[PDB]
Amino acid sequence: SNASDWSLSQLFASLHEDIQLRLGTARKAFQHPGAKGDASEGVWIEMLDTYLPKRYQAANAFVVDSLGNFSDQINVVVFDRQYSPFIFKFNEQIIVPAESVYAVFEAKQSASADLVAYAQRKVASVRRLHRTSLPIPHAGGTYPAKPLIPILGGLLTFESDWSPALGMSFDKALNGDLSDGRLDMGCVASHGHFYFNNIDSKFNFEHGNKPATAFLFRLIAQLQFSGTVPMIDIDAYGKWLA
Amino acid sequence: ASDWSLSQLFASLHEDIQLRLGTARKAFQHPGAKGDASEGVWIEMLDTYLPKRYQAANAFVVDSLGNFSDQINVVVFDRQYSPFIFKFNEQIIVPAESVYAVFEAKQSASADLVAYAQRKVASVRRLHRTSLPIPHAGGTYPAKPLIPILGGLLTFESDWSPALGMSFDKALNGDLSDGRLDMGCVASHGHFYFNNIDSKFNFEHGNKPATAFLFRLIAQLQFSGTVPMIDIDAYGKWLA
Amino acid sequence: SNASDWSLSQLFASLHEDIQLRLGTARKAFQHPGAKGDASEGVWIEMLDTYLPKRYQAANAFVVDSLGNFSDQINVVVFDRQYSPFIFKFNEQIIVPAESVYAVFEAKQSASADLVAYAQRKVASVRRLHRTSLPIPHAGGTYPAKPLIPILGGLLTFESDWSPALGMSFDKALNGDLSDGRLDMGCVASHGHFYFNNIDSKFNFEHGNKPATAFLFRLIAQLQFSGTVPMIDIDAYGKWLA
Amino acid sequence: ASDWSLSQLFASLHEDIQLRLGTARKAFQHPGAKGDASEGVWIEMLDTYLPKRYQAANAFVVDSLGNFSDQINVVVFDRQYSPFIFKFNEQIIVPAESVYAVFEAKQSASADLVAYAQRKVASVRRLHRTSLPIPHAGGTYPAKPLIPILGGLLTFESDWSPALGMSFDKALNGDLSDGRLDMGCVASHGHFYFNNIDSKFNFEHGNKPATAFLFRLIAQLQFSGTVPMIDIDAYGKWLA
Amino acid sequence: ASDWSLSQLFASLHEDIQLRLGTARKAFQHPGAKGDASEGVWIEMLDTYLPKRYQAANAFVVDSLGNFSDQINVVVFDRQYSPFIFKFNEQIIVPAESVYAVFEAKQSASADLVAYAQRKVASVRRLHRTSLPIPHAGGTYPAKPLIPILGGLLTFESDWSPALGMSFDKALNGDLSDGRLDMGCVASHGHFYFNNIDSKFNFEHGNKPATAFLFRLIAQLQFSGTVPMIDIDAYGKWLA
Amino acid sequence: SNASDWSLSQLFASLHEDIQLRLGTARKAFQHPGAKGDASEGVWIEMLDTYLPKRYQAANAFVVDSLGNFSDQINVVVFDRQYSPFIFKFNEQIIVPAESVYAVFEAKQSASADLVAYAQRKVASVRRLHRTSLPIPHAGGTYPAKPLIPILGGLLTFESDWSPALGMSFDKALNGDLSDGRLDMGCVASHGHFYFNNIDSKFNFEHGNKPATAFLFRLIAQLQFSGTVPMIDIDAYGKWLA
Ligand SMILES: [Cl-]
Ligand SMILES: [Cl-]
Ligand SMILES: [Cl-]
Repeated sequence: SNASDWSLSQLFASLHEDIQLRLGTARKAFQHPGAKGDASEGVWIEMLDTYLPKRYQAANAFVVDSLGNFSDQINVVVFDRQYSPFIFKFNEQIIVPAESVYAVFEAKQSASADLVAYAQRKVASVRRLHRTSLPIPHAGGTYPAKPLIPILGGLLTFESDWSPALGMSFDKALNGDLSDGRLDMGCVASHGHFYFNNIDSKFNFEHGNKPATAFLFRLIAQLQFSGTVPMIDIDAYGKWLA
Repeated sequence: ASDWSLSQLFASLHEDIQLRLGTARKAFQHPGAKGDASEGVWIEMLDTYLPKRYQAANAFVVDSLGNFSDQINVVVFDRQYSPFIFKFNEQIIVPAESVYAVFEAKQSASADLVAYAQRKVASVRRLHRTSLPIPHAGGTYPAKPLIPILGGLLTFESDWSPALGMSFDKALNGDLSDGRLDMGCVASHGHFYFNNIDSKFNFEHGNKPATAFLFRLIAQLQFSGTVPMIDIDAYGKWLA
Repeated sequence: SNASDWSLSQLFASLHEDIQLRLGTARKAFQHPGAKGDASEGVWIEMLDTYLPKRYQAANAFVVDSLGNFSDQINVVVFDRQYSPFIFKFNEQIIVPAESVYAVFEAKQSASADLVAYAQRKVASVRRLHRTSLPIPHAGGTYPAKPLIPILGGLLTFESDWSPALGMSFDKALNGDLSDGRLDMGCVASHGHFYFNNIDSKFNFEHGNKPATAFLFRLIAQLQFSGTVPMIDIDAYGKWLA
Repeated sequence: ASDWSLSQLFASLHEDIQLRLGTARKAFQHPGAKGDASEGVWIEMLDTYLPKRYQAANAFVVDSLGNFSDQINVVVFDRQYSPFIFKFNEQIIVPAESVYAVFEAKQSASADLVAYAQRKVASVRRLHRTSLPIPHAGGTYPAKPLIPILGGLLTFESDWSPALGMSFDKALNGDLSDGRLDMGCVASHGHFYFNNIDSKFNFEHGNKPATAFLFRLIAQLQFSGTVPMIDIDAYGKWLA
Repeated sequence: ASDWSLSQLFASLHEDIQLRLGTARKAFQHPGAKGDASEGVWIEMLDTYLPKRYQAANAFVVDSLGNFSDQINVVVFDRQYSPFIFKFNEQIIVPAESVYAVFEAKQSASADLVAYAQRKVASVRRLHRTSLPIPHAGGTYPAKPLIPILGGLLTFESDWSPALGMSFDKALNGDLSDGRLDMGCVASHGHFYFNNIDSKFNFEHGNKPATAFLFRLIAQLQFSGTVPMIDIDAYGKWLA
Repeated sequence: SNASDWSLSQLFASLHEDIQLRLGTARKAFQHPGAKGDASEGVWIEMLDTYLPKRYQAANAFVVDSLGNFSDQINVVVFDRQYSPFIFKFNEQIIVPAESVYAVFEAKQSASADLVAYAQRKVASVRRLHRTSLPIPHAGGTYPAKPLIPILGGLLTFESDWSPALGMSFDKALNGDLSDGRLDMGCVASHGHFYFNNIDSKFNFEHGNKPATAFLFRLIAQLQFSGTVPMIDIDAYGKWLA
C-alpha cells in the first residue's frame, strides 16, 4: 500500500532483529569453532562501530600497560584513538594502551556459569593493568590529572544455557566476581540484557523489549559518565626503549 | 547444526535477503527511501555473489543512435570491455552493448508491476547494439552475434493470494515479445522463470527463493558469454 | 611559462568555479528529475564533506526525536557523530537524532517563491522536533546541560528565477517565515549568497565574489558559535523499546 | 646503489617479506595472533603481485556433493567466473571449481608440518569439480579438462639443520599422490618445487626466496589457464 | 536542455576535464604540484572511463634484460595477466610486457615538449618484451605476436598560434620511427592522431576534445587485444 | 616452539625496525630522485598516520595564511582537521591554513649541514605565517582567544653524513638557527634522535634505543602541551573573496 507513517519503535525493532538473525546465522552456518566465533564477534563489533559515537573505537585487541603487562585477547574492546596512540599495529592486528580503554566485552554463543567466569577473568586481566594519567592541557588552561575512569566489562551472547534464560543461576554466576572481574552489563540477544545497579548493588535483568538495542543504549548512557580517557604518559612506555 | 551443510548455507543466504527486504519495507516509511533501501539489498546480493565479470547497479542505458532507456533499478552489465557513456558521482549511463540483464525491484508483485517491468525490459531490448570483430590472442573473431538481454522482476511479497499462482501466471503471459520476463524472485514465496523448451512460465515455491534466483541467473548468464565488442566510434558520431 | 606566484584569491575562485560548473552540469546532463536532483545535491554535500571541519558530518537524512516525531527528508543535514549515535542506519541510509543536528539545507535548481516556502517548511519540520540535553561530563567536572543550540537553516541553488536574481522578490519570500522556518543563509551559485543579519533583523544579499566559497565561510563562522551539540539523553529514546 | 637494478628490486621484495614474517613471529606472543599475522603477510604478497585474475584469501572449500575441506590458510582462487558459495563479513566459502592453489602457512618447517600441509592439499584435491562447455566469442568450447590444483607450504624458518636438506626432502617424499606438494617457500633459507621431468623435489638456496617462490607460482599457474566453468545447478540440488 | 542528449553528455565529460586542467595550471603555483595536479586529472579520466581491462597510472617500465625506462606520467597497462615488478606504497614498476600505451602529460604543447614525448615513447618501445604460448580453455595458442605500444601527448594548451596548425604538424613529423606519437589531446583546442592509411597526422578541432581523444584511444586499444603472455622466468634470471 | 611471553620492548623494536628497513629500501630500490624522496617521505607519513592520536593529521602540504602568504612545500605537516577547514583541496593535493598546523618536518636521506639549513628554512617559511585566534565557544561558555601554540619543527632522515653520526658538527648545524627556523626534534633512523632542551637551551642527542619509536614518543609527548589549535578566523581569509 502507499501508506506512510514513520515509527521510531520499528527502527529499534529492526536494529535488534538484524543482530539476532546474524548471530543466529553465525552459529548455524559455520561448523568450525574459530570461524563461528569470528563471525559472531564481528556482528557485535559491527553494531558498536555503526552506532557508537565516533569518539569510541570498537575492535578485537590486546591491551598492554607501561609496566609491560598484557591482557588476554579481548574479543570486543571499546577504546579511544582521538587522544591515544596505538602501542603496536601490524596489518589489522592492534595492541592498545590500557589508558585508551573504555570497556571490554567477551562475545560467545551461549551464557553459562563457565562462560560468565571466563568473561570475569578476561575483564580482570584488563582492570589489573596500570593506567597513567597526566595533567591535561586544553584551551582554558590545564586540568588536574583526571581520576581513572571505570573500565566497563561485560558479556555478549546469542543464547542462554539456563532455563529460565535470565534466572537465579545467571544471577549467581554474575555475583561470583564483584571486584576486578565484575561484569557491568551484557546482552543475551535471544532473551534480554543485564546490568549492575550500583545504588542497589545487585544485578538487574530486563527481558525482551529489543535486547541488543536496549544493551546499546545502556552502553552509550553509561559511557557518557566516563567522559574521555585520562591523558596518557607516553614517556612511561618509553622506559622500555632502553 | 551438527555438521557443515550446503543447504544451511543457502538457507542463510536467502534468509539474510528476505529479512533485510522486509526491514526496508517496514522501517522506511517514505516511498523514495523505501525503494532505495530495497533496491540496495538486491544490488548487494548480486555484487557479493555474481562472478566479477558482472557489474550490478542502478543506471540509465543509451545506444549509439541516441535512444535512452528509462532509469533501471538493477542493471547487470560489463565493465571489463565497455566504457561508461557518462558518470557523475554515483549516477551512471551505460552503453546498450554493455548490458547482460535488467531487473525492476519493487515491494510486491501485482498485475500493474509485472506490466511495468515488462515495459522497462522492452525499453532496453529495443536499443541498438553494435558489434565489431573481436581481436584476441589467436587472431580476430567475427563480430559476436547479439546476446539476449535477460529481464525480470524482484519483489519482497506478492499482492495475490495464492502468491505465485494463476493470476501471476496470467500477468507474466501478458508480454511474450520484447518485454518477456526471463526470471524473477518473490523473496517471501518463491521464484519464476520462462521455460523455453515448454514455452511456459514455471514457478518454484520456497526452497530458498533468493538463492534459487541467484543460481538461475548465474547459469543463464553463462550462456551469454561476454558482451559483444562495442563500436565506440558509433557513439563518436555525436561529438560533432 | 615557468613563473610561480601563489595566489590565495585564485584558490577561492577555483573552489567556487568547480561548484558552479558541476551544478550546471548536473542540470544540463540529467534529464530525469530524480537523477538531476541527486546529482546536484551530491555536489553540495561533497563541498561540505571536503571543506567543513571534521567535527561536522554532511549527508542526506531523516531526523527523528525522542517523542517519535520525524522530519521530512532533508537534502543536506550537517550533524554531529563524535558524541551522537545514529538512530538507524541501513546500508547508506541514515536516520539521525534531532540532538545531533547543526544545520539543514534544501538543495534545488533555481530559487523561487515556491522553493523558498518549501525550504522554510523543511527547516520547520526539523526545528519543531524536541531535543534533549543532559549535564555534560568532561575532564574538569560536569557542565550544566547546554542550552539548545540554534539549528541553522538554508537554501542552496544553482540559479534564480527572479530578475534581478537576488532582489526584492527574493527578500519578500525570505521574510515569509521568520520563526520555525526562517532561513539563516543560502547560496545561489550563479549569482551570490544571502544571510540573515540578527542585529538588523533583515536579510542581506551579497553579489558575486565567489558565491559558493563565501557561503562556505559564512557557514563555518556561524557554526563556530554553536560549539558542539548538547549531550543527548539516549534513555529518552529508550522509552520506545517497550 | 649507483643505478637501477632488477636484482635489487627482487631483493627488496623478498627482504620486506622476510622481515615482516620475522616480526609476526617475534612480536605476537599468542598462537592465534601469531598465525594471523604471518598468514596476512603471505596473503598480502600474493594480493600485491599476482595477476588480478587470481584472488588470495583464507577460506573453506566445498563441492557440489557436500564435501567440505578443512580451513585453508591461503587459497588462490577465481572470482571472475565463479561465485562465492557463502560469504559472511570476512569469512568465505568458495566452490572447489574456483580453486587454483592451496597453501598452508606456518612458522617453521618440520616433519609434522610438511605432513599437515600434504593432508590439507589432499583434502581440497579430493573434492569433486564440475566442468561445463564454455560459451565464448567464437562459439562454445568443450568442457575444460580439470586443471591440477597446486599445493604447498609457506614458512619463515626450518626446524631442521641443514634447513633445506635431506630431512626436508624425506618429508616431501612422504606424499607423492594427492597430497603432493608442488612448491613452497622457507623465507629465511630458500624455496622448493617438484620437478616433474626428474620426478624429484629440488631446493633452491637463497637468491631471494620469497620472490623466487612468487615467480615459480606465477609461471606454474599460467599453465592452468582459467578455472573450468562451474555448474552452479549442481550446487542447486541442495536448495530442495 | 529539453531532453536527453548524447552530445551534451560528451560535452560535459570534456568540460569537466578542460576546467579541472585549467584549475590545476592556475591554482598550483609550484612546478611539481602543478604537474601532479594535471597528471591526476588525465589519470582520473582514464580510470573512470576506460574498460577495466586497462590500468592507468604513473610508473617506471622495465624489461627482462634490465633496461629501465624514464618515469612515465601516464602508463596504460595490464594487471589481469601481469604482475608488478615492484611496488612500494604508491610507486610502481611494471614489466614492459604489460604496457598498452604511454603518454606524457604537460601544460602546453611546444616543439620541445613534442620532442620530449617522442623520446619518452621511444624509451618504452625499445624495451624487450617476452611472449609465451598462451594456455586457454580450448588448448594453447601460439605466442602472441607483439602488440604495438601506443604513444602520445596530453596537454591543456598549445604554445603555438594557430594552436593545432603547421608548426604542431612539423613537430609531430619530427619522429616517424620508434618515437612516433599515435594520438594526443590539447584540451583547450582539439586532438590529433596518426592516420596510417594516409601516413600523415590529422588534427580535429573542437568537438569535445578530451572525449574525442578518449574514444580514439578505446577504439585503437581494441586492436591490441590483451598483452602477450609474460615469461616471468626471464625476469627470474636476476634472482641469482 | 609453543612458548608465549609477551614483550613490550619487542613491540617497540619491531616498530622501529620496520621504519629503518623501509627507509633503507626506499633509498636502495629507487634510483630516480623524485621517486626515492616520495617513497621515503611516505614511510614517515605512514608512521605518523598509523600511530599519532587521531586529533592529528599527517600529510604533505602547502601552508597559507590570511595575509595571502604561502609556505614552501612541506614534506610532513602535522595539522588539525577537527576544527579547521582545508583552504583548497584538489584530488589528493591540499593547502592548509596556518592556524591548523602543529608541526612541520623535512624528510631527506642523510643529515648534513646543507640539509639542516634547508630544513631550518622550510620551518621558518611556516613560522613566519600569520595565525589568527578567536575566542572559543564551548559547552562551558567562551574561552579567551588561545595564545598561539608553538609550531614544532624538525628533520627526519635515514642516515647521517657525519662521523660520528650525531656529533659536534650536527650540533653546530642545529645551532645555526635558534629562532624562526629552530628544529625542535628530529630522527636519524639508522643512529638516534635529537631534541632541543628548552630548560638548558641546548640540543640533546640520544643514540640507538629504537630511534624512530623514541622520536614518535617524543613527538606525542611534546604535542600534548600544545593542546588543540587556536580557533581560526575564517572571515580573515574571506577578505580575499573580493
Ligand atoms: Cl519502449
Ligand atoms: Cl582428506
Ligand atoms: Cl631511448
